[PDB]
Amino acid sequence: SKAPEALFFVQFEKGESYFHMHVLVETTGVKSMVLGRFLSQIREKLIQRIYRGIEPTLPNWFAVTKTRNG
DNA sequence: TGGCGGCGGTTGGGGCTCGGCGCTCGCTCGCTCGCTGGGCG
Repeated sequence: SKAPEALFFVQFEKGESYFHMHVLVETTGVKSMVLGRFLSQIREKLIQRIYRGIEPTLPNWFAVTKTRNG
């Protein structure tokens, strides 16, 4: 985003039977139409670095909450 | 000259019905916004 001075909020919780989080990032420098590409790039960077090639099996392991269900 | 007993209709009420309006889920597709690749040569 080229903007280290930005507000955020993270919260680690426990779902019904799996751990999850609720990260929040400001929209400064990142519009809505570009959020998808940045999220996909961050997802691709996560693998082959933090997990060392291995990928998780839990569906929706890294996405963004959408307005409508679909 | 005399009265005491049952049978077809109801006729609104509980119920099915077809419609309206109202909402709530899948699909979409011109647009956008990057990422990168022969070629410059």
